[PDB]
Order: sequence, then structure tokens, then C-alpha cells
Amino acid sequence: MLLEAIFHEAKGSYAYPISETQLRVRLRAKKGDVVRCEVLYADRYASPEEELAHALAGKAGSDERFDYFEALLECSTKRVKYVFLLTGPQGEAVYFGETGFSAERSKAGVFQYAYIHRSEVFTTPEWAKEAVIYQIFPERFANGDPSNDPPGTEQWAKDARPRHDSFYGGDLKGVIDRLPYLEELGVTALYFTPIFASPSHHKYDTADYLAIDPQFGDLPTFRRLVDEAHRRGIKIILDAVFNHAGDQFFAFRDVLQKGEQSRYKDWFFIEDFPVSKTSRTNYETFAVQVPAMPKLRTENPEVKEYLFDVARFWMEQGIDGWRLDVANEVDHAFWREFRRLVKSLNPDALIVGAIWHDASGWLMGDQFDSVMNYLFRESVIRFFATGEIHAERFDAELTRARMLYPEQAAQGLWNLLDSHDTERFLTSCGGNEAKFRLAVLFQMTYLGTPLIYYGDEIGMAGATDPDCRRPMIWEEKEQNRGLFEFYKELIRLRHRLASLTRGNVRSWHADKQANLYAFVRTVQDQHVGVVLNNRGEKQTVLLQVPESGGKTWLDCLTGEEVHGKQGQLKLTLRPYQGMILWNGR
Amino acid sequence: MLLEAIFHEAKGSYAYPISETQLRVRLRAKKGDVVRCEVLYADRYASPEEELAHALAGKAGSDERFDYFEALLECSTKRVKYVFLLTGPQGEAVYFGETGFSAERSKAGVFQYAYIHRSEVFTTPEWAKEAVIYQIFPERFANGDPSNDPPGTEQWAKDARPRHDSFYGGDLKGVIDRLPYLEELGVTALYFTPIFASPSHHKYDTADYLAIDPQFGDLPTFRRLVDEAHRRGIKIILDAVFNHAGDQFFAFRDVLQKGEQSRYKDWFFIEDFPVSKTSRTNYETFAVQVPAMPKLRTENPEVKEYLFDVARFWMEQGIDGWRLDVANEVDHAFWREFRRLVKSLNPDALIVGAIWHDASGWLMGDQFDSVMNYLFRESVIRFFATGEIHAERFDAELTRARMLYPEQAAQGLWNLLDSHDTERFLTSCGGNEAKFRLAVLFQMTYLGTPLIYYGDEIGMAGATDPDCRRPMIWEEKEQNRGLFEFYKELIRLRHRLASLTRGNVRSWHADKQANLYAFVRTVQDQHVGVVLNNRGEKQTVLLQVPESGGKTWLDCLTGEEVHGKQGQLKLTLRPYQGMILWNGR
Ligand SMILES: OC[C@H]1O[C@@H]2O[C@H]3[C@H](O)[C@@H](O)[C@@H](O[C@H]4[C@H](O)[C@@H](O)[C@@H](O[C@H]5[C@H](O)[C@@H](O)[C@@H](O[C@H]6[C@H](O)[C@@H](O)[C@@H](O[C@H]7[C@H](O)[C@@H](O)[C@@H](O[C@H]8[C@H](O)[C@@H](O)[C@@H](O[C@H]1[C@H](O)[C@H]2O)O[C@@H]8CO)O[C@@H]7CO)O[C@@H]6CO)O[C@@H]5CO)O[C@@H]4CO)O[C@@H]3CO
Ligand SMILES: OC[C@H]1O[C@@H]2O[C@H]3[C@H](O)[C@@H](O)[C@@H](O[C@H]4[C@H](O)[C@@H](O)[C@@H](O[C@H]5[C@H](O)[C@@H](O)[C@@H](O[C@H]6[C@H](O)[C@@H](O)[C@@H](O[C@H]7[C@H](O)[C@@H](O)[C@@H](O[C@H]8[C@H](O)[C@@H](O)[C@@H](O[C@H]1[C@H](O)[C@H]2O)O[C@@H]8CO)O[C@@H]7CO)O[C@@H]6CO)O[C@@H]5CO)O[C@@H]4CO)O[C@@H]3CO
Repeated sequence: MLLEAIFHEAKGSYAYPISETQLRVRLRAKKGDVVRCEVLYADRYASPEEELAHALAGKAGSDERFDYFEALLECSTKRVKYVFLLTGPQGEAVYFGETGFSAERSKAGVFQYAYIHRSEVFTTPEWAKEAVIYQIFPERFANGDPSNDPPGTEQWAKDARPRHDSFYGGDLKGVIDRLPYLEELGVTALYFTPIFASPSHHKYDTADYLAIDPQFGDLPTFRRLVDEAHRRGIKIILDAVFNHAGDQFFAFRDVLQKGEQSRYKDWFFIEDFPVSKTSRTNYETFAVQVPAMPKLRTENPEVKEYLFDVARFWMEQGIDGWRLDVANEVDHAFWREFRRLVKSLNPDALIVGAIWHDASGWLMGDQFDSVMNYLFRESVIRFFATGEIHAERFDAELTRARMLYPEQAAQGLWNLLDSHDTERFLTSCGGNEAKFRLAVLFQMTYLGTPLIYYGDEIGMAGATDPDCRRPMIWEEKEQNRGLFEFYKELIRLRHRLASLTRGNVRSWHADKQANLYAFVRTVQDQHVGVVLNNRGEKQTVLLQVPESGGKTWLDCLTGEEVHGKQGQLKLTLRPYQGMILWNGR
Repeated sequence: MLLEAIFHEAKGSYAYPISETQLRVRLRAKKGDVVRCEVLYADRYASPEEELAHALAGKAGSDERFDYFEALLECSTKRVKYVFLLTGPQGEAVYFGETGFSAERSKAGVFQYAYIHRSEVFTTPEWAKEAVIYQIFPERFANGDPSNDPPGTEQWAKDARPRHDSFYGGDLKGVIDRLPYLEELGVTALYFTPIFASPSHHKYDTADYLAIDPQFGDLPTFRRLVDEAHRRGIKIILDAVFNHAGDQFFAFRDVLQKGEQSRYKDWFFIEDFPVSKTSRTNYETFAVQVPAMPKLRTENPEVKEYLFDVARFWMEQGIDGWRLDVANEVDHAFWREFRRLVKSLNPDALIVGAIWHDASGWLMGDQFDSVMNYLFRESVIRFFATGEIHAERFDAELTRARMLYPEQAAQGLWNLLDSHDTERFLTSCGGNEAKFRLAVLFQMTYLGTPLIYYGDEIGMAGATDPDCRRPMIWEEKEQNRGLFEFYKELIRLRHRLASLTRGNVRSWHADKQANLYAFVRTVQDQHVGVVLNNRGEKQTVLLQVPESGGKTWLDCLTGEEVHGKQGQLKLTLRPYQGMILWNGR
């Protein structure tokens, strides 16, 4: 067994409390060397002469290089010391604990989880566990009052291909008008890109953080929205740009005019004094040459409490959660006090983050509830749209990703197909709607949160910025009603089959040749299976049972396939068919 | 190269700012697998036209199974994305990064440290980095004035063997009368175990957290000690137990007497109503049957502030530093708002934890500055006292422990050789003053802060609680002043030799058989190498020269070793000799 490959930390994504009294320890080994891992543990003071309690660590997934095992250690005493007895394939047993490896128990040492306090059990809003979000880019979703329109609006048409700045006017009233659509699809929260008052077509140059931008609406319209949507099941989540300010911020203007005398001077990172906002962008901004975005000093206790009052206004207004823009470039202490502030104004206001590098520093329990799952985006483009990885690599990428984070985070990362910065996922499959559908049949059953972009329930293609941002096609003859009844089908299925939302994922079948991949999602007795054929030709496959039991297994999209031959469930599936097979339990 | 053994993270101990412009990055690798390690880096938002800057990661030492590479990335924009070019023994060029491993750069991805903040550069009290702390267990240091006493006391001579009941007097005025000793020895801080009012001889069931124990002193004798010591550059660091409270304590009294009526019911977890002092003792405890100490539920806002009010108060008294006992079972929120407090009251207040399992989750820079280094306590017990580990395992335990936490946390850890509950180091050393002297030459040059116990300067031998709490031996005639002048000289070297306090430690020779281990301390051109023949015989060893250079070294304990024979430096050293060779620059 090569022991420099076995890994565990008593911190972090490898040990964490699911409850006061229940601890979760995970361990990884090179693919194949550990064939049995079993935790032996006791309270942190229990005297030697006692036999230990025991709990077997299951295999929870194997990515490309490592096999990942996971066990559940009851700690009634809310304190736990433990060692792993690891067992090889050729039978070698070893013991792993803090001292190192040994084959003689004690000299392994012992790992320890100091105390488990309920304030450190990572707790995320129960609602977000079964949600499906709908990303609204408000400017392109609908224009419901023509009076707000910026001058020069282009005509709304399925014709449109935009340019960078080009406005189409789309506004909070429009959304208010189209809420009886959103509601039928079965969405449960809308996530607006930034709506606040700002100079450009995209509101990232924030000018006043405390008011809806002039082209979108006004606080009573935002309330009428918050209120009309909540009453329809839908929550409202806002985009929070606290990293950097815009050029028309008060404090950026005060430093601009007064310079060194303004009581705002230290709010921003200063070499360009006086402010040259036109010729030398060297004053800490977004990145070295953007001259209209200077960074707010989140460290400063005035800056901090301003953005906390920004955060409280918007929550007086009724919102259920923020998505945090460029979260990773504002300090952890801000994000902690932020979590403290938010979660007290609203027990269920979610705080979700955007960082596109490993985000575990924030998914520890104390800063955000989940981040945007970029790794699912990469995996789904490649497997489903470009073809470039095969089900084995699919499984590897999937599997390496979910063990990034505590399961409280993983189970609710926002699983996005595309965004207002990417080419649109139908362009990604180059127009092929069988690929697109399979990628959605995946999205709606995997672990985390379906995030639909505006437009894809009805078929919109596009390139990256600005071409994803074409107006939404709202005429029922111009919309792929085929797709819509599928999103509504799947969405319904996500909402009744408790395991799809709240259940764990285990890999069932990964066949690089035929390109099928199939998973099970499980809560208690229930098992649903998702068999996905990523082939444009039709395949039988044979597969083995899920552990417990199922002689008979319904298909929820279509009817019975009780083919459980005592261990072989045999199933044919036509091109790009996914099947979602439910225990019946 | 086993790829499963390569580790790096962009958090924690494996990457962290040393300044806002500079990020230390560390990488762990199976021993022997990797020969050159190098970090190639650019700013996060840098475009691909640019060459990546290069930075070579030297071998920072190798523990039993792993080598460790460590590099320094000058990141001017405070943002860094980095790919490692690993280079191995046959010549395999591997690229490591977040995406994974590939022989092509782009398929490896890049790790990211998003932005580096002044608030997140771990800062430590600058005195503490040179300090030599003197451990007093007050009750036995000396007796000042017998109006302290608690009727029962026993005699002040060498002969007297403490039983667990006893009191020998021992009080803060003795320590005042004793400071010119402390000033002569050369210590720079004094850390007193608990002195707060309590009903027992272990004051850890602190009964009155706001007042010194009757038997020890009063607030002006304390506050006179604090002054009289500042005058001699000796600082008071004090043991605080915020984990459990005492039975007799004010806020608890109110449920001994008040049942549910008790406002203070929620400061405490209470299993079994009421206080079962006598019936059976299970109620949230330090341990399994320990009877006076129920858990201070620090999580509670109304507790927390009290335990912050204690700390305001003892800091109004002018104390410099807390050592916080059984720290590991109180919440990271307590610790972290406590650190903000202490450091805002006094920017220089040392804050030191006591965890006896890996404590990295408090050694980030938001929580404490160091723990008690129990590894040092056991790694010297083996190499020096017991003879049960040779030079190559001493080197390995040392390196496996000094790569565990960020560097700032590692140069202030308390290097104790014994405590009031352990055996006295001469008694482990077997009484051999020659073995002991060598383990002190080491503690005084090793990375960390030297903790002297009261009495080891004078050769006090002793055993577990009680024998190690024996009175100090104050008669010149019964003191090993031969030891006292040796400790006195090392504490002087450490304070004149920059690298002994603030440099880094690279092992120079570790030879299993000869049992001679040797190391180098370094800051800028200055190198100071300590050669230790830990073998009872006189060997001659030939060391290879260190990186800046040194054709000629002076030995600080005795005179000139110009043995620099074209790289080789020949040293003939006597039994149990440690040399301290200062490279002259
Ligand atoms: O006031 C309490 C006490 O707090 C401090 O103790 C800290 C100590 O300084 C640190 O070193 C550390 O302790 C950890 C220790 O290092 C580890 O080795 C391990 O401890 C285990 C023991 O090694 C193991 O032997 C066993 O314990 C059983 C004992 O063997 C057995 O003798 C008996 O224990 C009783 C003692 O005999 C008795 O004397 C008593 O202790 C009183 C002390 O004498 C007195 O000085 C004082 O101690 C302070 C101490 O000065 C601080 O350093 O009060 C004590 C109580 O009034 O009581 C013991 C019964 O509880 O029974 C035990 C168990 O049946 O197992 C342990 C656990 O595996 O882990 C230690 C825990 O971290 O940290 C502690 C603070 O946590
Ligand atoms: O206002 C800024 C911006 O904020 C938001 O963007 C956030 C986004 O949601 C996060 O995902 C993230 O960004 C990371 C990004 O996702 C990664 O892809 C990577 O990005 C790299 C690109 O993949 C790579 O192609 C290249 O980028 C070069 C471009 O190819 C090149 O064209 C040029 O980019 C210019 C744009 O073309 C131009 O349109 C303009 O961008 C403006 C947008 O059009 C406008 O919508 C808005 O942008 C918001 C965005 O909507 C939010 O979602 O403002 C933009 C600026 O005014 O100007 C660009 C300037 O050159 O140059 C780039 C090289 O810089 O490289 C990148 C990086 O290597 O990594 C990203 C960082 O990890 O964070 C952003 C917020 O920071």
C-alpha cells in the first residue's frame, strides 16, 4: 500500500460536523491501494483499557487518481479521537493517525476533533436544498414599461444581434409581467444580475448602491416585484458588487474633486493623486487598465459598515440572498461579519459566491453557502456539447469536484450550463438539441442547484458577450415549446422525488467505449438512477443493482423497466436518451 | 514520481503572504521523487502574451516520507496565479496546478491566490520573536511574606518532597524579591500558571476570575510585580482558562441556588438538574469524572463579554500576554473576536494557545500566535534523554513539525523541555548533566521561543506532579551555578545572533550512526551552524559548506574554526558537544 498517498486532516473538507453529535471524516488513497478503511474512535479522554467504538468508512467515489472513502462517527460526547485501520488488497493492514503510519496501533498516534459546537456546524438555508434558480439579465428579459428606456433602444426582435453597449430596455416591471411564466416553468428563485444605478449597459460601474437604476425601475417597483414573486413561490436573489465601486460613487467623486481633503480619501487604494480617471489607470482598480472601476477598501471599518448598510437596505426591501461578485478579492473578515449580519436579518438569506479557483477557503461554514459551480460547467460543455471527454473522464471530473468541499456546500453549488459571459449552451452543442436536452436531463438530477439562464427553456443560441444577451423571445410560435415542456417535466420531477434534491450521489456505471454514465441519488430507502446514453446511436447496456434493493424500478419520464434479473438490470436506450429510474420507495 | 503524493494548497501552511507584496508557497512531495521544483507565475488578470516570472523552490528539508519545497513569489499587484514545473530524477518534466498534472503547461491549470491583504499578513509581537520565557508555577517559586499562607505549610529546603496536598507558601512577593535573579539569568518574560482566586491548589477551577488568589498576593502586589518587572524588561504572561469555570463562581452560584430561576442557566450546558456535585458528575465537563469545573459556554454572547471583561481588566493591569489553556475546545468565533480585542488594547500582547494535537486551525493569523510545541518536548526527550531515536529521526520529527504551520506561527511556538505536570527533564535525561546541557544548547538555538521551567538553570532534578513542583533551590551552595552560567551564556548568544532568534532552519547533517545531527540558522548573509555530537565518544565529522558561504567560522562557545578545507569543514568534537559556528557575517 504506498502510504505517502493516504491523506486526512482533522480540519477542513476531510473532517466536519453534520450535527452537534455526528462527525464526518473522509480519506483518500491512490486508486486501488486501500481496499478497506475502518475508523476506530473514542471520546478524547477515554482511558486506554476501553474498547473503541467502530464505524466503517465507505468508498464514496474515485476520481482519476484517488479512491475517496467517507465514514460517519457518532460523537455523543461531542468530542472524538480516532485512528484509521486501513487494509490493503494483498491483505496488509496499517493504522493511520497523527504520528504517522504504523502497523502497531498506538504508534500510529491519534487524530482529534477538539469539540463540535453547534455554531460551527455548517448550516445553509433549507429552501436552497430543493431550488431551481432562473438567472435574469433584466435589461434583456422584458421591457414592460417603455418609459424607463435609455435613449437609442434597439427594437426588440428575434432578429437582434447586439453590440457591446446596445440597449434594449428591459426592466423590473417586465419581470413582474412575465412572472406567470416563470412560475409555470417551476422556478423558485430569480437571480438578477446587478440592478443598481450605474453609467453603462451592464450595471457593474455602481454609481449609487442604494437605488434601482433609472432604466429598470424604482424602489416601489422593486418591492412590487419582491412581493409579487415571493407570493408566487419565487425568491429574489441580488448581485452584490462590494469589491470595487463605480466611477460615479459619492466617495469616488468626493476624492475626485477634493482629493486629499475629502473625508472619503482613504476609501480607495491610492497612488493616482489627484485622481486621473482619464489617462493613467494605476490607482487600484478592477485590473490594470479599466479606469472606471476603483476598488472599495473593504478593510476600512467605514467602508465595511457602508456596504453593510447597503446590504441591510436591500434586505429591508425583502430580498432573500446575495450572489457575491468577485467575492474572493474582498477580505475574509468582511465576509465573516457580512455572514453574521445577513444571517441575523434573515435566517434563510442565502449568500452565494463567484470565485473561479478552489473556493474551499470560503466553504468552511463561516462565509458563503455555496459558489457558482464552474467545474460542472466545464464538465458539461466537454462531455455533452464538444464530445471531448468520455464518460470515464466525465465521472473523473464530477467525482474529483464534489469532494472539493463539505457536503453542505456541495449539495447546493449553483450548477450552471452557461452565463451572460459565455457562449450560450445551445451554441455550445452547435445547435444540436439532443445534446442540449441530455445536458439538462443531467443538470436537473445531479447534486447542487439547477441554474437556468434566461432564454434556454425556449431555445436561445448565442456567442459570448454581447451575443448571449439577445432579447428574450416571448412569442409562443418563436419558442421551443418542446424544450419548455421538458424543463417543466424535469423540474416537476426534481420537486417530488426527495432524493434528487436532498440525496447523495454514487457512480453507477462509467463506460468510456459506449459513452454511458449512470448515477444514483439516494435518501433513506429511495434510489433513483439516471442512465445517460451520450451516443448518437442506440445501445443496450447491462448494469448491476443499487445496493439495497430494487427488483422493480419505474422510469419516471416513461413507464416500467422491471428488468432486475437478480443483479443485472438490462436496458436499451435510443440516441441521447437519459432514463430517470425510481425505486418506488 | 508518484503523483498521488504531491500536495500544494493555496491557503493555510502551503501558501500565505509574508508581506502584501510577497507570498510564500510550499509544496510537499514523496522523498526522493522530485529534484528541481520551480514556480512559474503571473498576475491573476495578466494576459497570455506575457512570460511568466520564474521562481525556484529550494528543498526546505525532507521529513521521514516527504521532501518539502518552499518558494517566494514577489507579487507586486498582490495577486498571483502559479503553476509549478516539477522536474524529476530520470528527467520527467511534470507541470502541477489546480487543474491537475500534465506534461503540458496549459493542461495543469494554475493555482490562484486571489488578493493578499495587510489584514491577512500574519503579524506577531516583535519582542516575542526574541523572547526567553521563564515558567513560574507561583506556589513554589519563593515565599515573600507569610500573610499569604494557607494553614498547613511545609519546609523550604532541597529535601522536601511535595505531596499533592502540600503548600510551601510561594507567592508573588517572592517573585518581586526574586526579579534580580531573573534579570541576571537573562529571561525577558515570565509566565505564571494560574494565580486567580480559587478554592484549590490547582487554581484551574478559577473561582474569581477578577482577583488574585488570597494566598498569592493582592492587586497592588500584582500591579507592583508588573511594574518592577517592566523596569527590568520582563513582561508578565498569564495562564487563562476560558474553557471551564469553577463551581464557586459568581454566575454559576446562581443556579446552585436558583434551579431554573437562574439567569445564568444558559452560560453553562447543564445535563442533569440541579448541580450534581455529589450525586454523580456528568454535567458538561472537562472530563469524564472531574468535579468543580463545568463548561463556560463561550458561544453565549452574555458569557463571552464577561470573559472579555476579565481580559480588559487584566490588561488595564498592564500584562503582556495570555497563554490560553485547553484552548482547543472553545469556538473560533470567541478566539477570533478575543484576538481583535487583545491586539487592539495592546498591539504587542502575545497570545499563545495550548493544544496537544496539530493546531493549524488556530495558527492562521486570525486566532493565536503559537501553541506550546509538544513535538519539541517529545523529539528532544527521545534524541537527548532516552536515546530511543537517532540523528536521522530527530531531523525527521523536527522537519515534519516545522512545516506544519505558517512561518510566523513557527518562530514563536513555546519550546519547553518540561512542565509542572511532566517529569523534570534532568530526571528524563537520566541525571546526566552532560546530556541535559546538549539539549539546552539546542533549545537555545532552535526555531521557537525557549521556555525555561523554574529551576532547570540550577540543575533541579524531579518527577511527575508532585515531585516537579519542588521549591526553588535558592542557596548558592545548593545550586548548580555551573549550569546557571551555561544557560546564562546561551541566552546571551541567542540575543546577539540574529539568526538564532529570527532565521530559518536547514538541517546540515543527520547521520544515523555517529548520532551527530547538525543545523544552520540564517537571515541574509548570516549563517550560524550548530553541530551536535550526541554520542558518548569523540568523533570527527566532515561537513559540506552552506549557501552564502563561509571559508572561516568562529565557534561562539570557545574560539576559531578555520577548518574550511575547500568545502569540507573538518570538525573533531568531544563527547556530547554542540558547536555554534558563526560564519562571521
Ligand atoms: O486542572 C486540570 C489540569 O489542566 C491542565 O492539564 C493539561 C495538561 O497540562 C496538558 O499536558 C494536557 O493534557 C493532555 C495530556 O498531555 C495527554 O497526555 C492526554 O492525557 C491523558 C493522560 O496522559 C492519561 O494518563 C490519562 O489520564 C488518566 C490519568 O493517567 C490518571 O492518573 C487519572 O488522572 C487523574 C490524575 O492522576 C490527577 O492528578 C488529576 O489531575 C489533577 C492534576 O494533578 C492537577 O495538577 C490539575 O491539573 C491541571 C494541570 O496542571 C494543567 O496542566 O488538576 C487535575 C484535576 O484536578 O486528575 C486526573 C483525573 O481527571 O485519570 C486520567 C483519566 O481517567 O488520559 C488522558 C486523556 O487521554 O490528554 C490530555 C488532555 O488534553 O492538557 C491538559 C488540559 O486538557
Ligand atoms: O466589470 C468587469 C466584469 O465583472 C464581472 O465579471 C466577473 C465574472 O462573472 C467572473 O467569472 C470573473 O472572471 C474570470 C473569468 O470568468 C475567466 O474567464 C478568466 O477570464 C479570462 C478570459 O477567459 C480570457 O478570455 C481573457 O480575457 C481577455 C479577453 O479575452 C479580452 O477580450 C479582454 O477582455 C475585455 C472584454 O472583451 C471586454 O468586453 C471588456 O469586458 C467588459 C464586459 O464586456 C462587461 O460585460 C463587464 O464585465 C463584467 C462582467 O459582466 C461581470 O460578470 O465589464 C467588462 C470590463 O469593463 O473588457 C475586457 C478588458 O480587456 O481582456 C481579457 C484579459 O483581461 O482573460 C481573462 C483573465 O485571464 O479569469 C477571470 C478572473 O479570474 O470575474 C469577473 C469580475 O472580475
